[PDB]
Amino acid sequence: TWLSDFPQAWAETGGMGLAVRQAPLIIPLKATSTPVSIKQYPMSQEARLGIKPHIQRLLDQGILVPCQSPWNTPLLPVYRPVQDLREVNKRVEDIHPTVPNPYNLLSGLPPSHQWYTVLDLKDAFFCLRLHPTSQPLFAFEWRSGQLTWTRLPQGFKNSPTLFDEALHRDLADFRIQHPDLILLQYVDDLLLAATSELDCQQGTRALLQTLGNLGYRASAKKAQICQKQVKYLGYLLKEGQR
Amino acid sequence: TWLSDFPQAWAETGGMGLAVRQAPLIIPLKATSTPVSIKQYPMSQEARLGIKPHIQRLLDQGILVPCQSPWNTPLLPVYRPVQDLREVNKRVEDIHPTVPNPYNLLSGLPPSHQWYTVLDLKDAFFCLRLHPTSQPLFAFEWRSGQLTWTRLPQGFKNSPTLFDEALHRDLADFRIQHPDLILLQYVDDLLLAATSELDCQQGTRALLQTLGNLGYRASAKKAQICQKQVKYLGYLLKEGQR
DNA sequence: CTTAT
DNA sequence: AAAATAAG
DNA sequence: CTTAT
DNA sequence: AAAATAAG
Repeated sequence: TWLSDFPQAWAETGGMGLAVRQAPLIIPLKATSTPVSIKQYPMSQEARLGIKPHIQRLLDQGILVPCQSPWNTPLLPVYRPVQDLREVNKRVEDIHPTVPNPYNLLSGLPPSHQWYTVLDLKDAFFCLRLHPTSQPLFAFEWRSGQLTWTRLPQGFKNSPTLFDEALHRDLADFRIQHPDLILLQYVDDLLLAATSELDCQQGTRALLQTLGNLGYRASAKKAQICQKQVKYLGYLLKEGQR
Repeated sequence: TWLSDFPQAWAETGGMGLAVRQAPLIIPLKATSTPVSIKQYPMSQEARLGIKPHIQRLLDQGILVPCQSPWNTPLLPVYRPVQDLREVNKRVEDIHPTVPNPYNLLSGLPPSHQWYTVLDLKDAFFCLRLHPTSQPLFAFEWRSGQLTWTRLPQGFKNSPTLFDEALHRDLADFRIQHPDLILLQYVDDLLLAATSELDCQQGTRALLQTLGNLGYRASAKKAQICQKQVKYLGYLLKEGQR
């Protein structure tokens, strides 16, 4: 099957990802920023017990590490952990938003290509390492001491754009090696389009091989492979339409 | 004094006015209007006793008369009577508003004329007769039966413009006979301006003589006569300014 | 929990 | 202007 | 009183 | 959206 032929490429089989070609990201602060330390509002035991195994899993994976940081933002109860990074986001320098909106992205899909594969990357932001100089920015309290992220975190205002740009760099060669394929990227949502069933097959094989080699991981459960009809970015792609 | 020389011209001395050159006004209705009869909400005895002598005075003056009309609008308590004519106003055809705003009106006042007389006409709208065909429009209940107005009423949406235009017609000749005077009209508020004190005197004498002959009445108590400084339309007119 | 709309 | 919502 | 803003 | 206001 597709699952057995590409064990590195699927999240179910290849382990947590890590984008090995991408240098750890440095997050520039605005020119006047200083750290902000917001104390953790006490969490109920129910929420803490809900969050705890997620925290432990992330620590086992090296995605969280202990630290001491002059930055601190609160975790809130849902259970799965969500960090209120609004005060960090305010102090981080803005970048240009380069992620295209889905409407315009879909305009680049010609009627000559109607064999589609749709892949979504699992834990996409976590595949991008954070430079140790920027890791203390995202610290939170866990009960005593702080933890922080060694990967690009959820809730950080620039993660979608940074991820989109990093994947574009990692897939630049794939595009050059397959000039007859159409590859649409929307952060962690990918659409490959081909003229024939066969070229979609051989293209999807190359793309999964490439993704897994680069350290990204696609969801086997949700993958729509080599179909004439697929759902992508909330559209149903059926017969040139939408 | 000015009071004794022009007894017909002042409200204090010449009786209620009546514009004898002005034909009784016909009030055209909108093309689709039919009469509206709003019942009188009961008035307290206190309000009725407050209103009663005003009603009796107006009846003595012929400004109110008994009638039976398919139109009826309510009187409200203040005591002095005020009629809610909003439903009548909605059914009466609109006219172009020709009363200038005071700012632009004052632009027509050159610096060569700095001797001023300010007159305000008392009970101005009541000087204009209503044609009997239009009198039933303004009927109200008085406790049993209806009364209505034989003169242009307060609260009617077109009274200011109709009065301004009627007075302009009645003073057209005065303007032609005194081309060196400036006469500003704002409904019932008049300003005469002249170059010298003497010409303001002889002009103010002619204007009062003319007003009284036409059936209008100026307030002697409030009159500012032949002064280099006067209050007009909320401005203080002092030394070319304002 | 707080806080932007 | 403030509670009702959505969101970090 | 009702009702427009 | 509704009470608070001004107005006929």
